[PDB]
Amino acid sequence: EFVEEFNRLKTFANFPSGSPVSASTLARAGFLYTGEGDTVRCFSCHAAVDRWQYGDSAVGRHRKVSPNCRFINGFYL
Amino acid sequence: EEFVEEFNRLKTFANFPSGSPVSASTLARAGFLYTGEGDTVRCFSCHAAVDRWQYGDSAVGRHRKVSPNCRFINGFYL
Ligand SMILES: O=C(Nc1cccc(C(=O)Nc2ccc(S(=O)(=O)O)c3cc(S(=O)(=O)O)cc(S(=O)(=O)O)c23)c1)Nc1cccc(C(=O)Nc2ccc(S(=O)(=O)O)c3cc(S(=O)(=O)O)cc(S(=O)(=O)O)c23)c1
Ligand SMILES: [Zn+2]
Ligand SMILES: [Zn+2]
Repeated sequence: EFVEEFNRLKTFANFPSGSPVSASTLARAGFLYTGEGDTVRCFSCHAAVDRWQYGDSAVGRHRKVSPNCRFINGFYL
Repeated sequence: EEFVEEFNRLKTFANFPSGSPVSASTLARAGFLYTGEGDTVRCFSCHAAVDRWQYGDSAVGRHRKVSPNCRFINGFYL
């Protein structure tokens, strides 16, 4: 369902174009856009991450908050 | 586990940045433990990791945003 990158990238309507991390990178890192600020939420682990700066790795920050996430550990590949 | 008591979460805040916009007691009261890196904290219940704290932040408000279904935040611990 949200296993498809493309469907996750559909949730990034109205995501801020100002953000230093693109919607594309985020969706590839397993995230959906919450529709509030730059807060994104993983479709698998349901954990969220916010406050993106220049140079963040979306995958890195995702591993940091949920090192045991199925997405991040390659369950869906 | 043992981190249900606020005082036990407060004990994990050794070496927390003195300059933090949000104090250790505010964070421990919001359910958080200090991971020992930067200003990164982690809820004992829902495992949400939060960092980059700024003036204006509510520790509980940010907690709820990242994990609206967190057991701790919804009073599951009496
Ligand atoms: O836990 C969560 N998430 C979580 C938790 C609580 C609430 C919410 C929440 O708010 N949910 C929702 C919000 C919004 C929406 S939405 O707005 O609707 O879109 C939701 C929609 C739906 S729906 O399905 O689409 O309807 C469903 C949910 S929901 O999640 O179902 O409710 C939603 C989310 N994820 C997770 C998953 C997998 C692995 C890990 C992981 O890595 N854990 C760990 C990390 C680090 C450490 S560390 O301390 O060692 O570093 C860990 C230590 C230990 S320890 O050694 O045992 O102490 C144990 C773990 S453990 O967890 O691995 O056991 C650790 C974490
Ligand atoms: Zn995840
Ligand atoms: Zn929590």
